[PDB]
Amino acid sequence: TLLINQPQYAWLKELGLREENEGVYNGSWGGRGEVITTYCPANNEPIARVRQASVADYEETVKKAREAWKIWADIPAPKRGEIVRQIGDALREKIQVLGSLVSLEMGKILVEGVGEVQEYVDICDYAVGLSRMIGGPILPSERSGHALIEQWNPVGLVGIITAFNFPVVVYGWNNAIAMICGNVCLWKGAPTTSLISVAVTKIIAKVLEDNKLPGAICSLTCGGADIGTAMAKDERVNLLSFTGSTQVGKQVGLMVQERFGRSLLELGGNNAIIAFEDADLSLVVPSALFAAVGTAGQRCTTARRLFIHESIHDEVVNRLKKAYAQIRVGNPWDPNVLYGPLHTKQAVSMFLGAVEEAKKEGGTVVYGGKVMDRPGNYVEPTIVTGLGHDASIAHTETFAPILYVFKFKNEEEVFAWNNEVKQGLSSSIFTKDLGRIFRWLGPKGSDCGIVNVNIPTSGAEIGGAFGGEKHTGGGRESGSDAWKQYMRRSTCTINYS
Amino acid sequence: TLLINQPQYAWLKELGLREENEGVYNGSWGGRGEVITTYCPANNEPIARVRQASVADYEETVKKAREAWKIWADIPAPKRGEIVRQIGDALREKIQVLGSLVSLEMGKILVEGVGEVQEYVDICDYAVGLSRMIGGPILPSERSGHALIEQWNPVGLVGIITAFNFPVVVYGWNNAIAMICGNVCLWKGAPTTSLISVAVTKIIAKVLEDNKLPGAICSLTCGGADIGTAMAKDERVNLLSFTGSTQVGKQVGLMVQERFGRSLLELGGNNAIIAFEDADLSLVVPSALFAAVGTAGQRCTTARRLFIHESIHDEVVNRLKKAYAQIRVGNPWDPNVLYGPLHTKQAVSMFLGAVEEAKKEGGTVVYGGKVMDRPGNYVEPTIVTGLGHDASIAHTETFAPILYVFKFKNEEEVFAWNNEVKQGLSSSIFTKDLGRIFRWLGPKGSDCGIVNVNIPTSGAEIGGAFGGEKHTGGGRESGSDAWKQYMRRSTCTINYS
Amino acid sequence: TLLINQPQYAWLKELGLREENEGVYNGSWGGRGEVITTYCPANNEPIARVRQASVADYEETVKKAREAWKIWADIPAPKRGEIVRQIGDALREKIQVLGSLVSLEMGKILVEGVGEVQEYVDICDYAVGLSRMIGGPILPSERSGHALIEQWNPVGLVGIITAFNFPVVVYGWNNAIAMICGNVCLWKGAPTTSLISVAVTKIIAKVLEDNKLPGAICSLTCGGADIGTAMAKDERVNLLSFTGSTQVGKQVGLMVQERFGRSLLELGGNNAIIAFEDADLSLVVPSALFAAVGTAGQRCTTARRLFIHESIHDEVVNRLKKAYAQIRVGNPWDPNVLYGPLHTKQAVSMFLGAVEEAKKEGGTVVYGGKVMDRPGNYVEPTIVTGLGHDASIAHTETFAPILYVFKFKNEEEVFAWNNEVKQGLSSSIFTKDLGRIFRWLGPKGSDCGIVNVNIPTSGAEIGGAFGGEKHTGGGRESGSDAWKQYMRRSTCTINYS
Amino acid sequence: TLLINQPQYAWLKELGLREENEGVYNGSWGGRGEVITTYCPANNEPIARVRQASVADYEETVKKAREAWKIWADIPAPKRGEIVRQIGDALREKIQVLGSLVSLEMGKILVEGVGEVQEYVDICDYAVGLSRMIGGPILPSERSGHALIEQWNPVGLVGIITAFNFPVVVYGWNNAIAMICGNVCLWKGAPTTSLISVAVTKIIAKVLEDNKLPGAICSLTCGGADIGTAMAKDERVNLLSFTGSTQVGKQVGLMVQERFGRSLLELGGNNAIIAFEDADLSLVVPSALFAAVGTAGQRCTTARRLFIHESIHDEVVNRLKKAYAQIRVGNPWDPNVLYGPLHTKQAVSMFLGAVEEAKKEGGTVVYGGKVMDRPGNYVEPTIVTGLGHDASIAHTETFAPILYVFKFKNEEEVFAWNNEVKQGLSSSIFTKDLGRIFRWLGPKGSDCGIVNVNIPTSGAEIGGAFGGEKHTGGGRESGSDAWKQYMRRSTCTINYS
Ligand SMILES: NC(=O)c1ccc[n+]([C@@H]2O[C@H](COP(=O)([O-])OP(=O)(O)OC[C@H]3O[C@@H](n4cnc5c(N)ncnc54)[C@H](O)[C@@H]3O)[C@@H](O)[C@H]2O)c1
Repeated sequence: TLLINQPQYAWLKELGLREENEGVYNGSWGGRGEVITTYCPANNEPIARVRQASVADYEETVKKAREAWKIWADIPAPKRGEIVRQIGDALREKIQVLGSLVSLEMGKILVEGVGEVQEYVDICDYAVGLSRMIGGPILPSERSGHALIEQWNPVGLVGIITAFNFPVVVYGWNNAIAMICGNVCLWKGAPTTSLISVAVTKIIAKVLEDNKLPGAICSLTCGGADIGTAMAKDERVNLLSFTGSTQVGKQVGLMVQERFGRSLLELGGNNAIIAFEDADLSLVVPSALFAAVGTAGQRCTTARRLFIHESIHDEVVNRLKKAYAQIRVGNPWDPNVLYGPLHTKQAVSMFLGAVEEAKKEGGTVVYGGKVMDRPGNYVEPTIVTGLGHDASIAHTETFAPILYVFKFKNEEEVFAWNNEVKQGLSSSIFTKDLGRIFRWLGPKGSDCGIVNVNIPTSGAEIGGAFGGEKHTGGGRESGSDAWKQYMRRSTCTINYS
Repeated sequence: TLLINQPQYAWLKELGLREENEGVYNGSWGGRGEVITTYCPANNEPIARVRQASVADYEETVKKAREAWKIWADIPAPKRGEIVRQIGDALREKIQVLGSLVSLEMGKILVEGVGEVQEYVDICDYAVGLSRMIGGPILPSERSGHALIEQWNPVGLVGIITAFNFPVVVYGWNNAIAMICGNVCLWKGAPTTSLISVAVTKIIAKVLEDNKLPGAICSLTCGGADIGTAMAKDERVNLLSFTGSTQVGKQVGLMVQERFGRSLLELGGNNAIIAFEDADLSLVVPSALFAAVGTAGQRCTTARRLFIHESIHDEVVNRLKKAYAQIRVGNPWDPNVLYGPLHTKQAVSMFLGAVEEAKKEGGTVVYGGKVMDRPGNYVEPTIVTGLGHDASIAHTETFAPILYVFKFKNEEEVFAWNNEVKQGLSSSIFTKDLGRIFRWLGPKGSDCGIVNVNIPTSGAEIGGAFGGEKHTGGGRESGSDAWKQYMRRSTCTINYS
Repeated sequence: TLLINQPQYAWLKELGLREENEGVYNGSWGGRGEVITTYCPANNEPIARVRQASVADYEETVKKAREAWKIWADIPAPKRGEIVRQIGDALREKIQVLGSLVSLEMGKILVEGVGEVQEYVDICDYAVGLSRMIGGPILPSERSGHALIEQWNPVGLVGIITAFNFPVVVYGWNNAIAMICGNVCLWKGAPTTSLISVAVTKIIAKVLEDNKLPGAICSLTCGGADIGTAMAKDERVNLLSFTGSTQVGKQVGLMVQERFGRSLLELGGNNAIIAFEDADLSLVVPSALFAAVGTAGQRCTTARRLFIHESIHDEVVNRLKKAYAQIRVGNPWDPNVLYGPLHTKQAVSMFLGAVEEAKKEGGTVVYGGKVMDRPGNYVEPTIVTGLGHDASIAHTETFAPILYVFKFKNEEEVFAWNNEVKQGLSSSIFTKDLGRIFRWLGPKGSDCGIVNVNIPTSGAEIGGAFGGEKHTGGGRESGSDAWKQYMRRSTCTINYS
Repeated sequence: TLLINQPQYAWLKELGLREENEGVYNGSWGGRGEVITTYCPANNEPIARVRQASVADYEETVKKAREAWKIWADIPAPKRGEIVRQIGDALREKIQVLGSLVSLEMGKILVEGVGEVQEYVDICDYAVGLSRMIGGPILPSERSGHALIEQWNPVGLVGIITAFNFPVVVYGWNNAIAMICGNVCLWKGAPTTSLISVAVTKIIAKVLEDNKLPGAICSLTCGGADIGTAMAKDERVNLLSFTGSTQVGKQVGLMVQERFGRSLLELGGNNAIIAFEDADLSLVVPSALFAAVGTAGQRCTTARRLFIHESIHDEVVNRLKKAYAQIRVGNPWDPNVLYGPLHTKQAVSMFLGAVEEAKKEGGTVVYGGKVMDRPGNYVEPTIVTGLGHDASIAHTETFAPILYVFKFKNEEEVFAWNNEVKQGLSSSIFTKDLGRIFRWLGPKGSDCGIVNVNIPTSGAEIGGAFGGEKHTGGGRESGSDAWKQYMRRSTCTINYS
């Protein structure tokens, strides 16, 4: 009854997956911890099994990663970029089947599963050039006969903990950047996307082995909170990149700070869209729909609060309701499907509780609010009106497709309301007003790390640094000078007189 | 009795100091907390009194600073730079008497007291140009009809906690950079340099008020651990820059992380000089003497470990012994005095404690080791041979002029020994070997934030970022792109189609 | 009968000016060339005399500057910045009399003459910080054991030729940046502003002399076409910064290219303002007025073409005609005066010639067009309608207050009409359309070096690079990385293995 | 009789070459000009024929490229990078045969022909990442309610004239960077490498066609000085990149300056290696041989002057003699060979004449100096000792493998001797002395664009900017911010208040 044993799913074997797969890689494949089965969220069928990491697997892997660092750190950065280039090519050759696996194990629709692999490919190609660019300025010393140089060196071992909802590209951003910066990596992915983690690691392992490099440069220890906690407490993990819930990330941040390590935290969001009276409503409505219900509301940048000018509130809500009723629901790998299941049954339960709480706090469900009666974890995408902007349920991140809608009148109050929550990830305003747009970007505007105009809260590109502020944790991934978080700066003065 | 009442110290009134001074400034001067008297370490006599902040003083000050931020953040950065330029000129007009105060209340010699004020003046003049430069790239979006912009905005209120040993310039680095970046500032200095804090704040307050700006832009709340703990726990303090001991800084870092705030930590040092067999000994001997005995060994960057190759160990120790005997001792504020008192009677006792522990662990005092028979807190600068490099007292940071001396044979082991301590602030090698120098600067070299060649561990310049790694806390101040720590990055996409 | 011998002009002596002045400075003062008298354009009265450079004067000065370079280039950049900071302060002390001199000898109103000196002060204060910043990256080499470093060094002697209309700040921009970059300078100002050149040089020489530096670091050789032609052919002049007409600038550019020198060319402008139908007309009209009529239309950035959407063409022209009639005319130094004289008698003849050609080519003069019947070189600011956008006089840069007004219908045509002239200095559109503004900034938009929105074609700030494209010459001054034009880049690889 | 018609050279057909080839590409292939036959310099046998561009072909092509630009400049830069990425891949697929063609038609050995194609592949992969990074800063305005933005836009059409000795990578450098910067390209290669130019253009044309882009984005017009002069005078060519002789480059620069165009000049070199008394001779000897004899002494960066300290002069010369003797001669496309022919018969006359002038000048041929007695253009690599550094034949660039050896004693004189020639391309010292190295990199050191330490004058990597000073022309290609030469800067002020 395992999906991998059905001919309909024989393509899983093109990723080198079988019934039971080793979930530890450090040059060798292993796994002496508990064997986990992962399940397809569209039908609750089991796919295949992964042998997770014991404590002894973890300990051996960290040691092998740190020995491998001695070799890797001596490789010139541009030659490390060539390795990353070859990783991108190897992902390229498996983009369709790996994208299908993302749809199957995680449950986002196919164009997004494939899109996620493509973005990993693209960050690899970007990192190739960046590997010839990382560094600091040589500055003029104020003293005769002295040179003044800013040097950047790898931090060493970069632990990477990733979440279920982007099970390929978050790791990929961290991996590609950490690698060209001279670090080795230890990945612990979400347990419910273990096959995805294993499949990606197989692809990278083959590149490293073909180049006669130690496999531990990109190590894998599949596991749950125990492995993640060990990494947070582990002084040999020089940088811990964590993507997950604010609640867990706060504890990881504390554990890393207690040992004077470095952390990079990419936590929850409670992202607002604001539609002013002059907004192009044929941009607002489809943008709100996609930002709120894309990936069944399970992006960290998912729109969860919609503020509408009172003059257009009713019209936007009515047009949003009609658009919701037209959303094509089905298996995430099927053509024309735009909306798949929630990732787990626990997520369905949390969705139901939020909807209940929203009614108890005085909200009105104007669309959805129910669990769909069908196989898998499907819930109706939901719209709630009538709550105050400071309703407790609206200040909570519920990782489900629920959109809280609010009226406003003036710019100043609704900029404050965007900013009042604890999260600080993404934000967008819809307006044509030149002044309002620059005030939004300015010091009295949005306090988030992603600040958008006439486009949804999701959809960032790799060219810029990605991450948020306040309880979103402050880390940055991908573009701009985000690479500096993966290295250590030294200020070096050479007296040559 | 109080030195400020004696005729020979009448120059203190040029700084606006009186017998009892208000230690809270927020646009108004006050202080309803505990009155503290600061003492002169050269003669153990009381100088004058400061009324410190009560809890209600702190609360009112924070609220006034955040109201002032609404005005200050709307001033264009180049116009903020103009205020910082005038702060620089106002320090210029007081440099001699302010430096004399640093020498009097803190105990460092006059050229370093004046030097501290000069460096605050220089960072102000630097910040003026920087104020027309801070910002991020406009990047090419992958999507037509979209702009992609990296914006930087002030974080808000920047709390600044400083230490006794650099009572002017540390605050000055943080103040000048935070100011041009659009932040307001709240200062809590060391209680034993309270007069210095008040005198500096008097100079800044006049500039602000003369420019019709609210004085809370640069607030002062003199106090000890309780005010410092309130700042680290206060959600209204968006960035806390802390300079101090590792033990206190670790608790400050954890408190700030608990609330998802930002911290900038500049902690202790255990700085090493390494002298290879090919070193120029006429550079080594004076550099080691200045780095070890300067400020009576009370710099963060003070050299406390001296590694000498076997072949030259005895000669260097002998030349250092002869050099130590030549130091001219006296009152620190007198020109041409080169060695002053330790900061407190406690520090004298801890000097004796460390010397005793060094002898217990097998070391030999080859010079000094005793208190000097004179008024004040004067001790002999001390040299200790024969310890093992991992001797417990050597891995400790003792804020005293004690130089632990070790032998070595090969490069690889002595690089490791540099790196084996918990601190990671400054480091220097003395060598002519081209390959050895770049290896020292490389991924297998010094793990410190300051990596120097043929000059001492101390005396860095503002053009570079100043700070350390590991238990030194990771923060950076002053130069390079250190301004980015005082601001929040946003990645901004404008769909204009 | 010279103004400098009249009591009401005794303030000229505060600049060190006498009845006859030396116009060569190379550490010593002199001048054996022809004596020139400069005249106040407000009354055609002679001010005072300046002895210009002979050929021997030029030869001696170039040789002393190149000797001074050997000292100057050895001075660390931040120390060079400290000199420039002192130049800034010395200008501050003389801002009122120096600005009055700009008004007296050149003819612009007092607020702009003072404002020109303030801008030189500001670029000095900017340069101070820049002097701790110039340099290039240290890059990761692809080869193990290699360092790859981009170095920047001074070019040597920077010759600076400047125009009459900005007789202070153009020199100041070049001087402050060239100086911090380790170059020595040689200035040949416009002959009709010789007294301004002497007075600026007196202020700088006293600073150099007070710092015990060779005065030839900032040398002066007053003269006309012969000295400037000599600098353009002089292989000893490593970079020639030329600010002036396109016709002369083209011959300078060729002479420099002939000898494989470097040139920085800041040439003519034919700047357009475009006002779209949705523009705030309460911004358009006063912006158009100040852009076309400011400095009697003698700025390189003066608006000489005004494109107005046909829907609003009549109303905008009517309001502009009414605003031109409310302009206060008088002596440039007198209060509330906004419009002064043209610079020379020839410029008045140029103005009348251009008006007749405009009417010959089918234009209608709807305001002004005549000389003013009063002493000095006063002409009426002039508005001409009815020319086709491609009239020859409309593509010519007449340095007089003439505004050619055109209608338009669509964005693509008017953008083309902006770009169709041979100049490419400044441009401005007035609109609220978010898409239009960013198309105006993009690859199908303005082709000029200064591309403005909702402010006139003038008023640039020092933080950006200032220059033009096409026949404007391509040079850049002041901000961004313009300093690179004053230095030479080297790509340096150190094999340390 | 044509090599392409002999079955042994059938592999030429894998590049799409035939007996007679079209030398014009603009989306279609043609050529109405004179038909040239190119010859293999290893045997002087004809390879194949190319129909060059008539004047009318040139006009048609320019008009098509400028129409293609309106499409290309609208494509977002990252998507332009994706095209360049695919160009790199398509070159990858043909690296062996294309490298073999470079050996056959130009005459360098196989590893360098392959390596030249590999370098083009590498610059493409670099440009992919760069295409997401180009741009300028958003700066803080001094005026409230204003944004200040630096914009970069393509210049339009980039004309590229290249030389025979690097017939692939020089074009590649200019093409990859011009393309991501939004320009279209028109290429005129050296007549004697017409087949290489056609073969490269076939590879790129396929990629443009497969992506449904106009092929005129990468236009080709094969021709001689007539076509090159037309490009130099054509106002439709916004940037002319010229690599070639100093004599021709000087005329090109003047023609472009005449029309206020942009030029990027990469001209001749007279590169020196300086070996100091402390140098590692195990490094000096093979580095001198490689730098002097690589590509038969036909690189712009070829070492042509070798200064040796008196102490080690004879030993280094004697060691070079033995090294030169191990140099293996043969057909350069055979993987055995280390030394191929000169490019032309005229080149051999140059070799002979120079060897004769050197002998008449008082130098001794201690090795080589004669024509090899075999088919092709083979000359013995040559070492000349005894001349004085200012001898006329040593200051002229002869494009043949002649190495002039000179003695010296002091650092100051020999730095001067390095800088005394007209060319300013590459330079190298061999030494272990720390101060001498940084002095060499400083304002009193080497005046060249490339300044190397303990490596040859040749073999730069793509990470840095490539180019020289003085009569080398001042252009820069490939790395750092050289991309700015392919774009136009605008400083943009937006008043949104
Ligand atoms: N890295 C640097 O830039 C730098 C510079 C100077 C000094 N230092 C280090 O500073 C130390 C100087 O000794 P010190 O006694 O002044 O340090 P300290 O930790 O005792 O006190 C420094 C500051 O922290 C305050 N403070 C004390 N307890 C606090 C608490 N619980 N919560 C918040 N604030 C508290 C103090 O009142 C004081 O202002 C040395 O260890 C030195 O190496 C580092």
